[PDB]
Amino acid sequence: EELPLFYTINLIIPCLLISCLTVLVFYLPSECGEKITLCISVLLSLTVFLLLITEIIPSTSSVSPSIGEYLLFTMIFVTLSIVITVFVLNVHHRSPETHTGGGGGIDRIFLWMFIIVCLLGTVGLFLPPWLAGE
Repeated sequence: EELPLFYTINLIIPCLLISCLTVLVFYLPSECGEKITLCISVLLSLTVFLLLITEIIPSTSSVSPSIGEYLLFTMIFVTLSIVITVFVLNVHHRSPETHTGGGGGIDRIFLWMFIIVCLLGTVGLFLPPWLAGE
């Protein structure tokens, strides 16, 4: 009763700032400790925007919240991401197929994925008419 399309515009704005942010430090990591620095940064914002939503009270029902499904999906996604991204970069025991000539387009494709889920995920969640059935 007060969460129009705008709610998505205000949630998508930060979704990118926090997304690209993580990729930034991963692109040009000056210090080896910058990793943890970014992790804590996202937490502050995540907890900052979170409380805000609890102030407007978008849903005062018993259970089954509104954004509760979104904030959870993102937190869960970004979570497993930092886990795999850390391992994949921690060591490479196995490979997809290539062996020689590596380490060049992994950076460009890396950030390309984070943004690929941000848009795709958002759209797919909206469940448009063009992708509804026909």
